[PDB]
Amino acid sequence: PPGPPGEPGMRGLPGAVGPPGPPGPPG
Amino acid sequence: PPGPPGEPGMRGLPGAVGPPGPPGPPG
Amino acid sequence: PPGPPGEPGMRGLPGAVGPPGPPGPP
Repeated sequence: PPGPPGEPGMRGLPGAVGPPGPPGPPG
Repeated sequence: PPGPPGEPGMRGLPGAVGPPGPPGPPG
Repeated sequence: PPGPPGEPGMRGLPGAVGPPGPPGPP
């Protein structure tokens, strides 16, 4: 008889930090 | 016979929110 | 024998864009 299913895969790597925000409002 | 492949892993965790933007344009 | 491990998940979503900067100078 075939063996049991393999272990579930590894969780993926964490996502990249977001881009910096836009410039602020004018002075 | 080796068993069926394991299930795919979970997608990774989302990235952190990005840093704040630069100061706005001068008056 | 146990089957092969599953494939890894893909990379997580990129983070959201950061907040607006501070108001500009006088």
